[PDB]
Amino acid sequence: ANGTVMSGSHWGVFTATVENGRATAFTPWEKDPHPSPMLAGVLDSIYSPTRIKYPMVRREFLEKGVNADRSTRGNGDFVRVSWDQALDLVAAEVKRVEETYGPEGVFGGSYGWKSPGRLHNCTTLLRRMLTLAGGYVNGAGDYSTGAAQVIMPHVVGTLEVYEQQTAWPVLAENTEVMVFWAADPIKTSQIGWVIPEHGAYPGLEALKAKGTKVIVIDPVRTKTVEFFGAEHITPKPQTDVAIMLGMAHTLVAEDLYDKDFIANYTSGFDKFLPYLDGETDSTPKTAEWAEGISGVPAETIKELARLFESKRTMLAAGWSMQRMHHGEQAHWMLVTLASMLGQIGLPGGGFGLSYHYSGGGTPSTSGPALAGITDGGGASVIPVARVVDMLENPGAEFDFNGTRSKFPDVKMAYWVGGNPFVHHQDRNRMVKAWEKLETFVVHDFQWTPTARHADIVLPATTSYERNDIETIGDYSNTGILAMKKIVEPLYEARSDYDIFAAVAERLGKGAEFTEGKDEMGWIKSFYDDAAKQGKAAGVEMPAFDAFWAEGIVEFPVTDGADFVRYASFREDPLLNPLGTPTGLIEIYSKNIEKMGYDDCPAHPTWMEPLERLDGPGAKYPLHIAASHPFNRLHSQLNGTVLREGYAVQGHEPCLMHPDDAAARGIADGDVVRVHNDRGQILTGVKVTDAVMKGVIQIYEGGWYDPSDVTEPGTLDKYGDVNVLSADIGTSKLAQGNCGQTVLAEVEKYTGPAVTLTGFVAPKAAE
Ligand SMILES: NC1=NC(=O)C2=N[C@H]3C(S)=C(S)[C@@H](COP(=O)(O)OP(=O)(O)OC[C@H]4O[C@@H](n5cnc6c(=O)[nH]c(N)nc65)[C@H](O)[C@@H]4O)O[C@H]3NC2=N1
Ligand SMILES: NC1=NC(=O)C2=N[C@H]3C(S)=C(S)[C@@H](COP(=O)(O)OP(=O)(O)OC[C@H]4O[C@@H](n5cnc6c(=O)[nH]c(N)nc65)[C@H](O)[C@@H]4O)O[C@H]3NC2=N1
Repeated sequence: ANGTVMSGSHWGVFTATVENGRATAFTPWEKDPHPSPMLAGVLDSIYSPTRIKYPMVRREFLEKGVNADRSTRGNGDFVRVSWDQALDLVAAEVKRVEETYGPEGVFGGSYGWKSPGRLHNCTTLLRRMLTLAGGYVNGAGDYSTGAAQVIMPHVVGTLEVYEQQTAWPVLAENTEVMVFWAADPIKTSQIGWVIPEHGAYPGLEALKAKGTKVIVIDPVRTKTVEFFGAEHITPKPQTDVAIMLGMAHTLVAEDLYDKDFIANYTSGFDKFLPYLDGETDSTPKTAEWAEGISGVPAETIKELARLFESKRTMLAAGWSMQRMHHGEQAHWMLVTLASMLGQIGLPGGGFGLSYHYSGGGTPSTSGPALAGITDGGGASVIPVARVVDMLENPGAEFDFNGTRSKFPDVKMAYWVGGNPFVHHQDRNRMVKAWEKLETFVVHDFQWTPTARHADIVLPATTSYERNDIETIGDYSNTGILAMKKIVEPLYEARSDYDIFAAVAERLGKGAEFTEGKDEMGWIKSFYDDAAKQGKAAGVEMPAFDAFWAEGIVEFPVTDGADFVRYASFREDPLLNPLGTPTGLIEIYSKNIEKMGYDDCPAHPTWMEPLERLDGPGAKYPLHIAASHPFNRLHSQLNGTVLREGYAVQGHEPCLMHPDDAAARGIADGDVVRVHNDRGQILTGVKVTDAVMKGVIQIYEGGWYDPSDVTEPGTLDKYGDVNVLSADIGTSKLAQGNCGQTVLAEVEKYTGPAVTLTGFVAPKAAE
């Protein structure tokens, strides 16, 4: 092959140059307003040294099965086998666990970002196969908004976090003050769950062009601060709820708040006020009290409050601040403050929880929705971040949103499209708990830490080696794209669909899994359903072969540019109620009161977390801002040429303030040891005043590279920040992860020299 083909990914729509059957360049779509620089690593990931070539079986597992020594998982001692031998083995283990232990013995949650595509959806295909096998245990919720997605339904009656926002053009005309609270939209808008349209960049440009006042509340001076030249407030991490309380107190004491919005559209403020004023605990939540906890000057807190009440203000909040202990309080308190300001439902005012993710706010079109392949459908479901608790405590009870259940006794886990050996918290705890599993099977196209720890590893293909169909724009529904095959499958890789169809055949359910269709048969069935709906809806669409030839169909915008969140509620609350018990915004919740949880009271409350910067009696001195990477999508693309632009002496970078480096005798470029009571990792330092003093930045997603897998607490040589995090729930209400509640110490490294081993394939898979 020679020529150009159009396809897409989590980073955008692109055109590939193909020279003699090798892809040589990926060029952005000409209609993409702001392409991501990561595209070059996407191309590289097809061919890099960590591409998985053949099916492999861990030697100890091949030789002894259930009696293998499970403490050597991760050491790289693999044996190459034929596909027929691998598929027979996988089918035999699925059958054995289902027959001996039941559906409760198989964990199939398989959390992960995978790749877009309606047919080649590896995690849905995994559940489709396991359902035909007898069943499995599944996961509930996600690692992004684990706390916020449970508390919003109790407060505003809807999910809220993954719903369309007041449109960007409406903000440009009406907003006077734009606040980015714990959000860095310049960094996080580069990717989409489905294909991204990068709709936030023109939206942010328009705010800057109109001269709107922008305020950023974040411990790091990010690209969003720089882009706008914004006013920047730097709180100590995990203290945002205290600042919010101090603002609320100020509005009450100066008699500025909207008493009519409070009286007519909310419920429970009378129960919250005594707490705010200090009647219940002798502690008035003043701006001065708030300064003592957060470090932000009391006069600044009062001035911000006054400004927000007197101008049309939009509170745009990100999700880092609820990915922490007691994380439910942050967005519950933000909605309470927004109710006191009284602008919810007005054009350009109120709050928004998705302006930093997947285009939220880009005007929606009138096109039809596209559907894909389905899954065919102790506890049968657990909160996703309780996976290690589950393995350590089979049969024990756990609390979750008002209900009590028991953990299932799992013996096998099957993971595709995810990297738990990078994404889950407390790596050393996790490594020890994984010994409880008899069998661990993984599919991926790259040799991640998760692939290196499996018993059986099967090489998948990338999206660039097959055909598929997907929507452009999670919220905008801009159009539908043909994700055309670019190169033939490499080495001995197969799509997840083909792997699962062959396992299903072996369990005698081959026809139920494929439904008699092939790749193009399935894709046309999804496209005809969307074209039929479109017709009902008056939206014209071509026939499938003609759509495939063009490669894309775009839809028209009708009234999408005028959408204003909460306008009909504001217009008449009795006629357009919220989904809560009272029909109003619940500041005090009687349902949460009845649950009786000590770590989630019935109104927003300041509570001390497990550990925080400058907390009374804190052991470690620095907070780690363990946030999302600028030049990776989580762990994706770490094993590519992009690593060279950011690694420091080959390690993952650590940003540190000049005063904190000087006290430790550390210089820019030094290799350092970052440690606490849970673990120890190596990173390379970059000295900068971009991080506030007392905070260090190490992004999540680095590929864990242990020195010796049989040594408890072994040093990670590359820089996986989850070796340092604690694995606990946000509270009994949501049970979300706390991946950003982390303190540690840093010292110059003085041990033996080290050789990095995570970016080349295991010797036997070469
Ligand atoms: N380039 C890129 N890479 C990705 O991996 C990526 N992941 C996607 C995913 S799945 C999601 S879930 C979203 C995540 O979007 P999310 O809002 O959770 O992003 P983070 O990078 O964890 O945090 C954003 C900001 O919060 C600041 N921050 C941290 N702690 C605090 C605090 O206590 N208080 C305050 N006020 N600020 C704090 C950080 O410094 C950071 O600038 O991004 C998505 N987009 C992504 N883009
Ligand atoms: N400390 C900390 N702070 C955080 O802010 C934080 N963020 C959390 C969040 S919000 C999330 S969403 C998780 C992300 O954790 P997640 O496991 O989703 O991360 P990825 O690096 O996207 O792993 C995706 C894997 O799927 C593989 N893959 C892609 N396409 C295919 C395919 O078609 N077939 C197969 N078989 N494999 C494929 C990729 O190669 C990659 O290895 O991290 C969480 N972890 C976090 N920890």
